Amino acid sequence: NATEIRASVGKMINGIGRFYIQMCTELKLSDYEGRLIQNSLTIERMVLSAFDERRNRYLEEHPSAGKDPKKTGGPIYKRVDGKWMRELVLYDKEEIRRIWRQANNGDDATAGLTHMMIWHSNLNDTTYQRTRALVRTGMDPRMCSLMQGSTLPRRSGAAGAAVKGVGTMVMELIRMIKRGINDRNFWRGENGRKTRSAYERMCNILKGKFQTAAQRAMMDQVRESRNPGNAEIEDLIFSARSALILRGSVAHKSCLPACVYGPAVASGYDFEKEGYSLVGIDPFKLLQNSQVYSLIRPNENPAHKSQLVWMACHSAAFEDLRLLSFIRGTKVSPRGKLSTRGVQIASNENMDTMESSTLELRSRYAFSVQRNLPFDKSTIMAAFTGSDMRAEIIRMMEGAKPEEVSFRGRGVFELSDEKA
RNA sequence: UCUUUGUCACCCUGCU
RNA sequence: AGUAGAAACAAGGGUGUUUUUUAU
Repeated sequence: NATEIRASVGKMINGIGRFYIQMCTELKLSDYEGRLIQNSLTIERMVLSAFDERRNRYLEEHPSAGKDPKKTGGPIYKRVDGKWMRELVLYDKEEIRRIWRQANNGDDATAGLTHMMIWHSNLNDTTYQRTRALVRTGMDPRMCSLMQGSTLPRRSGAAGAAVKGVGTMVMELIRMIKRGINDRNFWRGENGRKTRSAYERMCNILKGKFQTAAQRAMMDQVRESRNPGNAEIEDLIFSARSALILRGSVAHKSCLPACVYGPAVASGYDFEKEGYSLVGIDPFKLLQNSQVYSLIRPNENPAHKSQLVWMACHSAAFEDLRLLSFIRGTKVSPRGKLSTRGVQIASNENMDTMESSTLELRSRYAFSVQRNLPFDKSTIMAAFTGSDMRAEIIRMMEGAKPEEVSFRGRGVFELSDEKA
């Protein structure tokens, strides 16, 4: 029964909304500005960083004059004279937490917060790039397809594997191995056992992510590498190279920022009385009645930033180009075409001329086509840069492959088709 | 019983 | 595992530096 899970989603949303209207009562943020997105985004960032046992270690060490480690904050954004200002403020950890508990009947409800971190992470990946990290690893950048959701902490929602990507697993494993061959003490001790268990756990997560026989066999052979070595890296490399085709739909939860919260409850939709279906028509049934705004820099066409943030929230970073095209009815791409800059604002950047905009947040729109498309010969030439498996690997790899673009998963339907 | 970490590079030693 | 045999090896010791800002 979904409905008890829905009772869960309801209790967490109402706890969080209690805290939200409390915070506002401490914020008196205007209703108009109640939709300028960057404000509530950094507002989110606040409570995100607010939770860190490691930061607790930070304060314990007191290595630097970190801003009252027991208290945290960042730049906030109010206006004057129709123009806007920057304000560095900071709340106190225990105080926010105490709100949080009497916002959560004394509990925490980490669920919605982790959801918000999913939000921030998908935003980053959709809006930014980290090829320089691959430079730190040394493999093809265009491998990027499987970096969906890269920026998530090692202690964040572990079931987030729903979004944690293959390439993430690859690169983190390579890290562990690299650092592993950097020390013998790395394995001696209970630290060794616990890290080994977690390592194998990551391997098992990868198994779950794999769905084909030869892949299972190669990944298993990998798992047997009980000692950190070097060849395993290249095995994983070519396995990923073959899997570039061999992709299955991942969990893509159309997580939208919470800034809606005020207007969300003003619209009357508690996650309780109706639960929710985050995948399906429910997301598109809530991305039209809402309303959200954003601070604007001139001489950057506000329409570019519009499309960028819209699809960023849409989390379609690796969706079919032409699918997204018929999805919004006006051409889209990776950012290279998305001629704009970041949605937020940097410190030294001079806000002294910025502007405001009631931004557009809509689109055009069963499974008419399979969107199937083979690859290009460069894809197979990728292999020539290099067990029994490679025979089978090569075999299917040369005839014909079923899907060109990375992924095309969404419960989308027609807007006027709210039932289907 | 499903709980690595806020990130990596350089020296030296050869019986004292 | 193996060398070896009344106790050992299967290497041993030091040096670095993180809160933001983003696309080739």
